[PDB]
Amino acid sequence: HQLQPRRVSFRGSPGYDPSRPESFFQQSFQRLSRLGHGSYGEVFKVRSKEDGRLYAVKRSMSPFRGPKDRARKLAEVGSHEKVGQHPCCVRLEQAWEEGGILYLQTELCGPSLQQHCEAWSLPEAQVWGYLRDTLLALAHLHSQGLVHLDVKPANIFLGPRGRCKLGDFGLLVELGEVQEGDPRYMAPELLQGSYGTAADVFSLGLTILEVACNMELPHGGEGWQQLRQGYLPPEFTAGLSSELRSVLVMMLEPDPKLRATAEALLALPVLRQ
Ligand SMILES: Cc1ccc(O)c(C)c1-c1cc(-c2ccnc(N3CCCNCC3)c2)cc(C(N)=O)c1N
Repeated sequence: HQLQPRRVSFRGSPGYDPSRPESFFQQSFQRLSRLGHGSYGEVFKVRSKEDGRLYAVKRSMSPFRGPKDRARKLAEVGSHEKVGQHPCCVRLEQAWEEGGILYLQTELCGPSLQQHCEAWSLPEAQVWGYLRDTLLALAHLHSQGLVHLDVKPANIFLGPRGRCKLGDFGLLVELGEVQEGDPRYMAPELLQGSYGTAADVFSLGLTILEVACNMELPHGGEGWQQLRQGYLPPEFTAGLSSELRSVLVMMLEPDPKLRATAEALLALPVLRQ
């Protein structure tokens, strides 16, 4: 026998019938396509039986191994709930656990910035839009006392008319346990375990640099150090406007005390509206 699905929430069932053997995920949703799969889980585009609308659902790959594994996995939901509703953040609809598997249902977004780049050099007008939207997301996170420690192209998802939304909030920390971010985008102070609101501003700077120049960033070694000195190596700046370069260098200041804040960046004339 299997226990009924349980809602996961740190706040504290339309169409679903517990009498039938099918899971909540199978009874309550039509699976339309798989959007991703890896060690983090599988993500499906679905339509909801409850409201007829499209959503995305992420489910973990294997049943909880013990109480601590469960607690760590469920903690993603708590962090995502702290983000709540914001037009530049992936919105959580509901989360539940069944059969030792964790499910997060969110709004349905488009391809990641990584995918968008891979199937496109991006026009800079688009890049300015992604920078602005993700800056609005960071301003929101910081207001909630949250820092995203894995801002990267794969974690930003496109939306309507040039919009994008930041996601993957299992990598959020509060001002908690956290996994390792991608070294390519990591703020230099994190090497010493130091973090703050400045860290994801730096990561967003390299994120936008990478998508704007369409070149792989170094994961270590001299090249990694030379992106963390307060200048942009010419290797990465071919075709970048003077205006974009200047904003990126503000974001890439190695000293987190000196680095521009999200709000200061959003207040720049170039990032109006
Ligand atoms: C369902 C879900 C729950 C919580 C949450 O924070 C998010 C972002 C989602 C969510 C995830 C995905 C998706 C597609 C392919 N790969 C990934 N990853 C994992 C993140 C790290 N990068 C490695 C690849 C993620 C697509 C959408 C989407 N297109 O709607 C979506 N909503």
